[PDB]
Amino acid sequence: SSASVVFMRFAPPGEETALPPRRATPGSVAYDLFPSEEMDIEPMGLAKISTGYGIDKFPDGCYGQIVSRSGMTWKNNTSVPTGTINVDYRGELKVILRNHSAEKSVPIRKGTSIAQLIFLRYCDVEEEQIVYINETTGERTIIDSSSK
Amino acid sequence: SSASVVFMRFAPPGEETALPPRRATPGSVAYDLFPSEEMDIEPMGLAKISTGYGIDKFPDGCYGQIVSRSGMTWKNNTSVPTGTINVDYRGELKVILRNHSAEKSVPIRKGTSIAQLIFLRYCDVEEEQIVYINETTGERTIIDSSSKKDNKNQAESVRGT
Amino acid sequence: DSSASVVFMRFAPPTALPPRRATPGSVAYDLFPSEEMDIEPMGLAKISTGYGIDKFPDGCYGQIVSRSGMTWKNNTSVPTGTINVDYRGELKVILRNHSAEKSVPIRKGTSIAQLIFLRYCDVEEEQIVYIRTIIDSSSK
Ligand SMILES: O=c1ccn([C@H]2C[C@H](O)[C@@H](COP(=O)(O)OP(=O)(O)OP(=O)(O)O)O2)c(=O)[nH]1
Ligand SMILES: O=c1ccn([C@H]2C[C@H](O)[C@@H](COP(=O)(O)OP(=O)(O)OP(=O)(O)O)O2)c(=O)[nH]1
Ligand SMILES: O=c1ccn([C@H]2C[C@H](O)[C@@H](COP(=O)(O)OP(=O)(O)OP(=O)(O)O)O2)c(=O)[nH]1
Ligand SMILES: [Mg+2]
Ligand SMILES: [Mg+2]
Ligand SMILES: [Mg+2]
Repeated sequence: SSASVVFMRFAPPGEETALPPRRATPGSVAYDLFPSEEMDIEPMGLAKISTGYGIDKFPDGCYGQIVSRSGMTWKNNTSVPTGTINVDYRGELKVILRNHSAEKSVPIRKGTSIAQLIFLRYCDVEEEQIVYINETTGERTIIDSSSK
Repeated sequence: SSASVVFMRFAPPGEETALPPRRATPGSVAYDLFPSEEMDIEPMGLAKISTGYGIDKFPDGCYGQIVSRSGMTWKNNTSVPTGTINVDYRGELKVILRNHSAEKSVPIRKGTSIAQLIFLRYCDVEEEQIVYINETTGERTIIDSSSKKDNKNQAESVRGT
Repeated sequence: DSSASVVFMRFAPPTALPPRRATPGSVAYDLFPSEEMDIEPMGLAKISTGYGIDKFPDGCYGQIVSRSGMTWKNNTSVPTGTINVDYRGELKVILRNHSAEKSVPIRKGTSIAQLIFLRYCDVEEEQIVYIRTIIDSSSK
């Protein structure tokens, strides 16, 4: 399971839903995410968009980070201001998309990806300590310690 | 001690400070960060908020990236527009939080977390080259090459301006 | 071997200062502009850096992120920055000005963003399931 992922589709197999997460090319590092439903994000608006899928299984030692796509950012003057997917998350992935235009609305459409998902390697910390370091003497005082 | 972290609290053990960085659940990838000071971020404002802690020791091969939390982003219409913590940083972690509301202020309160810190794996590059590639012929020219210093040579340091 | 090595490609013949880490503990390469401009209030700029990535370190891709100073001092953000490992073009920094009144001066001597080589998983096996019914399965 070092390089495998399992996405969970929230809609029943007979029902119409979002296009599945897909990497555009063999060198694409992220899966393009698509909306389940259409909308127009008003100027200066912030939208929480359902993608139709969750992550059932993550690659070993990775989590999912939703980041913006260059096209959506540049062409539509947007950003994706958050996107950290915890490895115990059993829900549907939502894309949070901000419109930075004071005048133009952002069209959200079924066939156009709105953001992309990267499987980043992170450290799942096993031992943590909080210390106070005395700047004059160099003395270290352990405040708290915890083992996961 | 490859999957271990040490946070340094800047306030002496007898003084009131921020709640320590803490992961909310066993599957939470990031440590929730708390403020050591209170304020109200004006509409369209940007704040640099002290957390009360630094990182004394990072997990092997990782650095710290401060990123936004979904709740703070969505409920308070904010973003965390920067957050790269270098592995030689000995200072206090500060959260840079932007308010995107044109009308409402964002309340920053002790005990309410404002961002989260992830220990991401990165490549500490040891060898680098700069090349020029001719688009018509395909010929390559090496412009520069550098190997990251590894305490082989020492020299007296000289003051700047 | 190529586990901790990078090759940058300069587009100008033997226009911008090269990507450079400020200190031994700096995790990212500061990127510099190959052109000057003033980003109008609430503007969004796509700034050329003068360099591409010819070779990435093994198992890494390039992520362009904001620098703290540029963000705080100039009220900016870097709202996108994912560099695919098959990208043969010049790196562009997308920089947003969040000020309603002040412009952001972009000048060749000042770094505008920074590039981190992050470790990621290049997925080899993927499945779509309905919760279990396998909907689709694909091997890269
Ligand atoms: O763009 C995003 C970000 C997060 N999430 C989901 C998955 C993630 O595991 C969960 C919580 O994210 P985070 O830890 O950033 O938010 P929080 O404010 O701590 O959430 P809560 O206290 O509701 O858990 O929300 C999304 O679907 N989309
Ligand atoms: O959200 C953030 C980002 C950075 N930092 C600290 C730790 C980091 O190591 C240092 C420098 O960050 P960066 O390299 O992004 O900033 P810079 O503009 O290059 O800073 P400087 O030249 O002042 O070091 O600032 C924070 O506390 N919070
Ligand atoms: O800040 C950025 C982001 C991206 N890129 C380049 C390199 C990257 O490989 C390419 C595509 O980025 P992304 O996949 O985010 O954008 P897209 O809208 O999906 O474009 P494409 O259709 O090429 O994948 O654009 C930049 O130069 N600067
Ligand atoms: Mg793409
Ligand atoms: Mg959380
Ligand atoms: Mg720096």
